[PDB]
Parts: sequence; structure tokens; C-alpha cells
Amino acid sequence: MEPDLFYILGNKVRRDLLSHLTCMECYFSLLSSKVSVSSTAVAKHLKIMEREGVLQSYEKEERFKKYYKISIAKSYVFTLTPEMFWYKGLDLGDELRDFEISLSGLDTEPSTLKEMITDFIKANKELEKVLEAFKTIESYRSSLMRKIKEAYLKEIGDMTQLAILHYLLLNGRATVEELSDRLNLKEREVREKISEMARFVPVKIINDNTVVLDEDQILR
Amino acid sequence: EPDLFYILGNKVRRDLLSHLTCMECYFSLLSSKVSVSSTAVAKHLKIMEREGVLQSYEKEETKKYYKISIAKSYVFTLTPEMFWYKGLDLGDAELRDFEISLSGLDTEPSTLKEMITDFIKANKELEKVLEAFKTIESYRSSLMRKIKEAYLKEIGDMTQLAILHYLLLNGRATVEELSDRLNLKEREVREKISEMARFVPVKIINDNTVVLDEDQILR
Repeated sequence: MEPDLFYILGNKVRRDLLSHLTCMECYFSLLSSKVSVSSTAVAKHLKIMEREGVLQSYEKEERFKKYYKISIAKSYVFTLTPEMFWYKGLDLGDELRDFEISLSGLDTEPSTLKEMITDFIKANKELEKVLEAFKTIESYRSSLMRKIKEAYLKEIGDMTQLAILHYLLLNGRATVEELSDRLNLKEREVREKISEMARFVPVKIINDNTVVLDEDQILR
Repeated sequence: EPDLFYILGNKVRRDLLSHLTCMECYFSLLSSKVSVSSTAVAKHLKIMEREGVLQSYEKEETKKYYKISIAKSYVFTLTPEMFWYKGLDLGDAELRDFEISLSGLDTEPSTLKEMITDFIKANKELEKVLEAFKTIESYRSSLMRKIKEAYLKEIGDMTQLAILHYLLLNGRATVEELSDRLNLKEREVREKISEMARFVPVKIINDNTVVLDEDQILR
């Protein structure tokens, strides 16, 4: 009945692997240069992920490697405070919709237990809408990312420019040093890749070392 | 800094944490169906303290209890095309409506330019979702605090409170599931539900599944 994504994602070598296995075309190795770890410690991890049904292996065979694929498409949500702990997984797949999350005029000062319970359940209903909108946006983004990966490949051809784009689209911010680390390239090459890439994608550098997508130029 | 995946990736740590979220409500930190040494339990608690999820306190007259040191919500995604996560700090909720404009977002873009434009559009709606997520969770957390205090002074029956707490966060529970969580017999659990029924609209469906009567609570 389930893969424990928490346990999988709890080790940082597995995170790194997954963040490389996610842009398969884009990287030479599945590991960042600094995450220095042996095999079969890396192989230990891959096997752990195969066993959990997270990853699937292939032999890429010809006439006269192991590869891996990600077996799941899921979004997760969780909360930890002193008053509550809960989590929920969401199956991605689909339906564009104009959600409204109606938080204004949820009661802020209930007098009685009866009121508070009513108020809690009304909040639960707006929470459902949040989760539904989160499910929708993530199904959309994942579909689109696959298109972006193919469109960058054909339209431009550079694995490693795509790798950078991929990261920024998912995370917004990246230092030259962090990109250098995960790409196992030197800082000098990363910076030139960014300038080569700026010819196709509005990309700029801020504070001398921080790579960000130019969102002003992308919308208008 | 604290690695919640690592914390949450163990079954006892989860069981421990869900008991620690209603600390007055339970007489023990563990469910009945789980047999773990005591000394593993003390190890798990220590791991959570090192990570900065827990803070422990000492009492004299020597007893040790535990408090949760974080108030955070999290989001993550894994598909063949992406893996990312985001921790959200909870606190002073500012209530206000959010509109997530998702049509059209375009299901058929032609150029990389369009696709990139489309992705940043989608990212802007995502930022509204995560903020709304942050808002309802601050709200729900504050309200649980109040509900626990209200239940304490107004009616006083811990275990009745654990059941409500459970039911508010999760849709429903079986008598067996509750029995496991509370370390009680199913009979005692059924007794607590009907006692509670006078203060909280709670229906029992199909002889075993306990749910909050939403039609009665809302209308």
C-alpha cells in the first residue's frame, strides 16, 4: 500500500540523484561534484529507491548501462506545529479551473466551542480548494516541463543550458557556485553558459554571483 | 535547517509526533499496535531534538516531557520532469481571498518562448497557492490551540478531545483506529464518542466509522 517518500527524501544523496534523474538529458553524471560519495553507496541508494517503487531500472541494450526512470508523479503536502501533524499525497494527471480560496471572513474570534468547530470545518473546506489548485498547477507544470526539455533540445541543442533553465524554473534563485557544484563544471564555464543562454532566455545576474530569470521581460 | 523528510521517514517518529500534537489528550506517546523498545523510543526523541523539531524539559520535586519547536508547512513534488520542495513559516495569519487563475494557461504552446512564458505564468499562480496554504495553516493551528483550551475548561474530558482533534485533521476514523491511537479498548472508545456527542455533532456510520456531522455543524 505505499512508498514512503519521506524516508526516500530524507537522505541528501537521494535528493541529489533525483534532482539529476529529473533532467536526464541535461547532465553527464547523476551526482553533484561536492556530494562526494562512493559506489556502491550510490548504488545502495538507487537500489533502495527501486525497492520502494520510486525508480525503475532499464538495460539500454544494443547488437554486437543501467538506466533509471521515475515511477511516480505525485505532489505532497504536510504541516507540523505544536497543535497538529498531517500529510496528504496528490495524484497528478489533470483540468484547468479558476479556483477561489475564500479566506476573508473566516471568523477570527469565536466565543464558544460550537463556533470554533464550525469555523475549523469551514477552514478545512478552503484547504481542500488549495490542495485542488496545487494538484492542478503541478500537473500543468510537469507536462509543460517535458515540452520545454524537448523544445530546448531541438530548438537550441545544449544539454547544460537546459539544466540551468530547469533549475531556475523550479527554484528561481541560484548562485554560480551552486550551479557549478551540481553541474560538475567550473564557475568560469557556468558563467559563459549563462551568457550564451541569455541570447535565448531572459537570464540576468544579480549581486555578481546570483542567477535569476528576468521575469519582467518574460511576461511583457 | 531541520530535515523533516528524514524526521518523517520513520513510522515511530510519526506516531510519536501525532501524539505530541495533543499532549494533554493522550496518556502515552505511542499507539498500541506498535511494539518498539523503550530505548529506541528514547533514541528517536533524541534525533528529533538534535534536528530542532523537539525541545525537552525537566521536572523535579526527575520527569522529562517534550515540546514541538516548529510551526511550519511544506510542499513537495516528484514526477519524471521535476523534483522540488518548499518550507513555509507559519505565524501571524493575514486573512484575504486568493484567486488562482488557471484557465488559460495554454495546453498547446508552439515555441520555447511561449512555453517559458507559460511556465512563469504558472509559477505566479503557484506562489498564490503556497501563500494561501501558509494562511489557512496559520489559521487552523491558532484555532486548534483555542479548541483544545475551550475543550479543557468547558468539558474537561481528555480522550474526548483526542477524538475531536483526530477527526478535525483527518476526515474520519474507525473505532479500531481510534482504539489503537488512544491505547483503549473499543468499548471505552464507543463510550467516549456518545459522551462527546452531546457537545460535538459526531455521527457513527456503518457501525465502525466515526465522522463529524458536517450538515449539522454547518446548517
